[PDB]
Amino acid sequence: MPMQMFMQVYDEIQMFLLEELELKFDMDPNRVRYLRKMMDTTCLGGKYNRGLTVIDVAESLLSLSGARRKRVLHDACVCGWMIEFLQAHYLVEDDIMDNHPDVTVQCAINDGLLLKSWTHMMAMHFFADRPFLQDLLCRFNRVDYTTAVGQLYDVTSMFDSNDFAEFTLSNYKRIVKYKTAYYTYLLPLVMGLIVSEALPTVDMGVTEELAMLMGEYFQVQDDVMDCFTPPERLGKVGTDIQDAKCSWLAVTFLAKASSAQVAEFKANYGSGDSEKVATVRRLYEEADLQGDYVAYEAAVAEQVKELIEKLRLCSPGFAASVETLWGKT
Amino acid sequence: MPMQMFMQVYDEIQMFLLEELELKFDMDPNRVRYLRKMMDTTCLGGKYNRGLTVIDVAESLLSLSGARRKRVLHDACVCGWMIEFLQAHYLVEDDIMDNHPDVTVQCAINDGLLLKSWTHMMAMHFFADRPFLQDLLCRFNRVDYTTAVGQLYDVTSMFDSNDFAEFTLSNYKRIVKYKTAYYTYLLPLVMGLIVSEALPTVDMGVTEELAMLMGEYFQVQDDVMDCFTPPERLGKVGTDIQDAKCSWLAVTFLAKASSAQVAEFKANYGSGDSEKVATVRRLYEEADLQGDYVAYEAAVAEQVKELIEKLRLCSPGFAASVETLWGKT
Ligand SMILES: CSc1ncccc1C(=O)N(C)C
Ligand SMILES: CSc1ncccc1C(=O)N(C)C
Repeated sequence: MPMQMFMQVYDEIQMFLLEELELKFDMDPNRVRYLRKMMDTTCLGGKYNRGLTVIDVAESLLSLSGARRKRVLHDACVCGWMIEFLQAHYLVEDDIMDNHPDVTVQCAINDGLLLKSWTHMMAMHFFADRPFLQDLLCRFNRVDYTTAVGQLYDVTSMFDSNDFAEFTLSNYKRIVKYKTAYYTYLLPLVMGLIVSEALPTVDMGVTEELAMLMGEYFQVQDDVMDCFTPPERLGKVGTDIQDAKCSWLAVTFLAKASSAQVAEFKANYGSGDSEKVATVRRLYEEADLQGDYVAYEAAVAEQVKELIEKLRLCSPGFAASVETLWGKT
Repeated sequence: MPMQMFMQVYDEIQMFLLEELELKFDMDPNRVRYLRKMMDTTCLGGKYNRGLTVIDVAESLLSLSGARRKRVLHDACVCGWMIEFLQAHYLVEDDIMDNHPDVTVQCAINDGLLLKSWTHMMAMHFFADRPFLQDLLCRFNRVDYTTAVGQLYDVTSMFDSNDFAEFTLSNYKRIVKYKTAYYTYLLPLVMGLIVSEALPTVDMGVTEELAMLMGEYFQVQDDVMDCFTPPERLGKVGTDIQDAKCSWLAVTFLAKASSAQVAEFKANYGSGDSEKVATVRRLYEEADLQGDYVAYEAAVAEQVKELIEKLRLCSPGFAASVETLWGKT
């Protein structure tokens, strides 16, 4: 039912957007079909955890506060696709960064703009008569801004914006929080509260704290898998070492490395050479980082498992969806 | 006074945005100064015609409907900078299209996202208590969407989105209308009406028609200058022929060329070779396109000079600013 309903609303949203282009923006059929394929390629095929989380928050709140049921759930589905389209937008922007005018790059830039604009167009249409439309747009735009700021923190973590000084745990958490947690964990919860009209009924402090912690938990595991999970099992080629990323492994290693090891880490980090990357993996191994990884996640899990309880003391139904969200993590 | 006030509000807007980053987004000084320089580099130095047009529309309407004066004019200045920041955003995106992770491209993509997000942040702050905030955001987002659609029309005018068939005058006007006229001509007028509270008092049909015509007038001259005005006088190297652009010259030539000339045009268009570009300029000359250019602009000017009168029959003060805007064109 959840996934089936999410996909039906995708067809409805897509058909509105494409007909709007045909009927109001003078678009020719060849380009409409081109954009339908681009939308399908970039928005479909993931796990939809961000979008389905909006649905789950919405259904948990209509069970603990007929016609309002159907409207809120449909609104939850449109909000889920807003976040999924926003995610598709970030992925396209990421692909440009590592990919006679080159029309494929021109079309990639254009795709990224269209995907973001479509979040606005689908909200303005489907929520035109909702009282929360203005607050919805503002919180959505603020989270999107936050994500772009987090991307700046991430991309410049090894230089001086006109260098391992910013390789600290607090900066690592700043990157995770702004670059990932806000739009991936906080935003689905907030939107589920907005369409459920129950926004001012929750402790947003605990809610923000949980979203940040859950993003941190997921990103630490992601960082360790990027380095140790082999590509055919990870689903991609891990490249954090080559890319000099401010990863959990890097910042944890630098806190417990010896002076000559840090020299060896610094001499080998951020290189595509197979032996230097292997040297970094070797250093991580010797420092027992995969052992510290288990303890770190355990401590985070304890903070999460205990923070949902504060939340449920005044917002019981909200906590069950946050628990399901955390369970997926 | 107009330019002086526009620049003072720039400092106010910039200081709000940078302090917000420092105070609410955990940004370090090095990055704040980096973003201040980027903002200055990308947003300042133009002619500010889009932004000042908002101011001019606002002052013309408070003279023909003390405290409301100062508030509306300040709102007009924030709106002007919204459009100027949006323009800076499009220019950055354009530069990426024709410009080991490459951090300059990463930072260019990031700049483009920040510049767009800043239009939302400055609106949400300075208009937080305005009744028009929701309508303002929606019309702004719709024009931005329109511009991205026009960019798609422009970039794909020579191919089949998975070719001179789309080299027609009606498609040329579709490109100009969506890619330029809406955000450059229509949007400043609309925003000036919104902050002046006089939006539902104007004939939006005539207003849209004027904005489209004025964009067309300006783009036709731009197209002819791109081909014939030498670089040190044009301010850039004209490259429409090399880039196979659907320009006014191209579509006008194809309507009056002979079969063997179209073969010669088709064989030489869209090439960087100096002789093929010169062959295209030669063909344009022989067809007396610079003579037809004068007549075309004259006819457009007549439609403009006569459409402002319909506008002033019910919206007199609005027409004087539209006249000043047209005068700049
Ligand atoms: C638990 S996985 C998840 N849960 C909620 C939203 C998004 C995700 C996700 O797919 N990533 C990669 C974080
Ligand atoms: C008349 S020039 C102008 N007027 C109003 C808004 C923008 C402009 C402009 O600079 N271009 C390049 C169109």
